[PDB]
Amino acid sequence: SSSVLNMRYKNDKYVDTSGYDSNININGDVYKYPTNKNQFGIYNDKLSEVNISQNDYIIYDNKYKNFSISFWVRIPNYDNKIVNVNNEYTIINCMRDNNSGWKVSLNHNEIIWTLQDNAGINQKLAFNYGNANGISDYINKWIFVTITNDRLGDSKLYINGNLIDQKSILNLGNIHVSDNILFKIVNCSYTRYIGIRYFNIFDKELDETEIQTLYSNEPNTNILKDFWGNYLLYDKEYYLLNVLKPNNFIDRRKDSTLSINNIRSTILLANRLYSGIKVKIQRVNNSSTNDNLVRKNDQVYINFVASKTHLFPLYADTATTNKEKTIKISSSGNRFNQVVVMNSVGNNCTMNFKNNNGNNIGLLGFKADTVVASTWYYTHMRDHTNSNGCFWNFISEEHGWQEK
Amino acid sequence: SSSVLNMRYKNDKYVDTSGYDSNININGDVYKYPTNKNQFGIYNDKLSEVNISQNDYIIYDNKYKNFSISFWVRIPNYDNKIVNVNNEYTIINCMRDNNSGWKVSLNHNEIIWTLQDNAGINQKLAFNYGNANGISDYINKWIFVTITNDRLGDSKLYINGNLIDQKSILNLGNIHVSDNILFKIVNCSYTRYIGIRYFNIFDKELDETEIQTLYSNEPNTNILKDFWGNYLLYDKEYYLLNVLKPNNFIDRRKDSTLSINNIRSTILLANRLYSGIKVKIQRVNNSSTNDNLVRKNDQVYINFVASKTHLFPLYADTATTNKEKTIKISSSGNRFNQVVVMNSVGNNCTMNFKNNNGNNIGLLGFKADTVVASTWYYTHMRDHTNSNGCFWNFISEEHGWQEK
Ligand SMILES: CC(=O)N[C@H]1[C@H](O[C@@H]2[C@H](O)[C@@H](O)[C@H](O[C@H]3[C@H](O)[C@@H](O)[C@H](O)O[C@@H]3CO)O[C@@H]2CO)O[C@H](CO)[C@H](O)[C@@H]1O[C@@H]1O[C@H](CO)[C@H](O)[C@H](O[C@]2(C(=O)O)C[C@H](O)[C@@H](NC(C)=O)[C@H]([C@H](O)[C@H](O)CO)O2)[C@H]1O
Repeated sequence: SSSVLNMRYKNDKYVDTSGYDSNININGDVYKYPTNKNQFGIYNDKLSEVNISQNDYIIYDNKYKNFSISFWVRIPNYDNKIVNVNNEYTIINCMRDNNSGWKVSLNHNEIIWTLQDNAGINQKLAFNYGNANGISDYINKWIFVTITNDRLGDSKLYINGNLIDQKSILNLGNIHVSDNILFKIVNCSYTRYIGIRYFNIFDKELDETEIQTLYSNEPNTNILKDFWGNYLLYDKEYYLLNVLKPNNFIDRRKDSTLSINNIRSTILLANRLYSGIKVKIQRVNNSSTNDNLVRKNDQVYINFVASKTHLFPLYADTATTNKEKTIKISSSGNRFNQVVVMNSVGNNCTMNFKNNNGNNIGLLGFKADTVVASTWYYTHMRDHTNSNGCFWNFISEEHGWQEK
Repeated sequence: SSSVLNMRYKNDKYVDTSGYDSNININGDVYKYPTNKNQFGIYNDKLSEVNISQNDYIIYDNKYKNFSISFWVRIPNYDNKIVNVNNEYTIINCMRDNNSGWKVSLNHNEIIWTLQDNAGINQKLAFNYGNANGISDYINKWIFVTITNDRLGDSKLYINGNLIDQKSILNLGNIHVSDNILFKIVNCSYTRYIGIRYFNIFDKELDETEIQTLYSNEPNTNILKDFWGNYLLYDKEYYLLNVLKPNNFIDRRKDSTLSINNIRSTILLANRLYSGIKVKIQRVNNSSTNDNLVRKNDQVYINFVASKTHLFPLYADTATTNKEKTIKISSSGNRFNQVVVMNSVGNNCTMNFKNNNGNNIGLLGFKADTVVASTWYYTHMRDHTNSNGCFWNFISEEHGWQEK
């Protein structure tokens, strides 16, 4: 375990599942993601806060004891102009009237951790991810934050399992944190919201191996992710990003094939995300028990989004003596006796075209300028890297990311 | 073998070893590193140039043929004041009077690649490493740069084998590079020098695999590296950095043990490097090569520098029940029948204390606030990370990095 606080959703509210049974209360309007109620949004244009009343005996008051904090945060930039201001605002507050304890704050494209003792001596850690230069891994995406505190060593800041910033806290004396942890946007100039999920406190300094274990497990790997790090959904319009060609987008040709030799236009240095064809994912075998979540090894149809309500199947043209099979839009609504098997490697999604007789056509990818299904990828994967042409992200249009 | 230009040192000059017999001319005062002549230094306070007259065959003049550039660069910041100006200056120029071709340029903590066609259309790739926040892997260090160009897709900038920037060059037409590659610091507003080594042009778009191979193999993998990325040397004074404890330095206690609970002071956010004890390395038995280069599996003595005259052996105190053996300074010059076996994982150095009888005492490391030899590390290594207590860098005091 090591966890002395596990914030999780149960029975239309948030509860502590660590065993220390800390009390969690919602005040005002707190958004719950319908598809993952572990995820909550907080606003600053209303009353909107989560207050954890910590178990009296977990409340950190010490000079020597090690502790760690982990959570995921989602920071929308909207138009990217509203956020472009040098001002620091608190999102998670665990500091007493003494100003002893810790807090998580934000700035323009920045996450900040502050730890301060009873004497007003502090240490601050920062991650500055900056503006989207091509494709951003951070803006409007779930970001896994982990702060580990060694009282005889340094405080270390991790982002998505990677060590970013570490500074000595050997100078820090007795730290007494607030009885309350307040999830609220305080002193933000503009109106916005922030996403929080899987907030944890641990009674030790986590090592890299334990941090990477939390990073992969907490999201639930069995369910595929969209671009933003949310659960991939059936019956939902998505743009396509090829992870090996982040500057390219998919367009329809007149012969009903798909081109990938289209360059994304830039807003400053940021690639446009809402470019090229939109697709919807559909279950092969429907039911009532079935939710809208896309899981590993689910058999689906990839539907091209046409003029309006109209949806045409994507299929691999197998009538060729060349190994790569051209992807075509079926005008007739014929599936050509094919299914697509969904799978993933982290946030990268794969689409394996198979005939209904169970034979492999190949993974969705590209050959020169054309989108194809190819078996080449099975034996030519590049390990522990996003530079594989069979890796795709699904981008849903959202108010959090504006290209208006 | 896709190399069409390979700049290496032979017979008191630089020559093309690719076999395409391009000419390399040294004009004026160009510094050659005595320990690695393949590395050269370029000044802007006087005449300092390397000029490659490319063989007419290798001169790039095409709109479809893929190509890659690779080289290491070393950029000192001195006392981090004179370099703090927004001023883009050229270091490598392959631009025709047409302003067609490519060039490498620098700004404050920045490396820039520019590619331009005959019609003035250009694309720029940038790497901004910024100021030292604790420890910098970039400032006054050998940085491996790799640019690959797909005329049907992206130009890609790699730093130390990692993809940093990629942008479409698909809209670029005929590119005609100049006949000459000029290594010279041009339009830098301040006086400085720049290190270069292992310049290559390739006649294809290298993949991540080939870039990773050049990164590890170009500098001799059998020779250990100092903090800057130069070869580690015998009979040379070094400060110590523990890689797991970058904010800490090693001092001597009055009892002759070594403390690691000493915190580096900062200039802005940059840790001091010239703190704590000085060590020198000495061969147990002299080398047949006639070198001062520290190699993998070399048996050495590590000597504490009390003063320039007075050197004292480091030994592991084996007169204890503890598994970890406290490192001590031998006042009497007694080495207690021990040697140190040097090895490396990339730029990380390991020091294995052993008895002359062949028994292992343990890798140099720490247990809480005390430097130790410990066999624990043998069976408790974390793979694919610098987060190991038995990983060390050796910092030589140099004018390129000032802390004054
Ligand atoms: C946790 C620890 O002390 N590990 C020792 C190891 O201890 C053994 C068991 O693992 C202990 O549980 C047990 O505890 C008993 C006490 O000894 C006893 O007094 C008490 O009465 O009862 C306890 C419960 O029974 O003791 C046994 C003894 O065998 O013993 C080994 C030797 O075999 C090591 O000493 C080990 O400590 C590690 O020592 C190495 C050097 O040998 C090194 O100093 C380690 O320190 C680092 C590291 O390099 O990995 C330093 C890092 O900063 C630190 N943190 C991070 C984030 O990396 C890591 C830790 O691994 C991390 O804090 C937790 O994963 O340690 C040092 O840990």
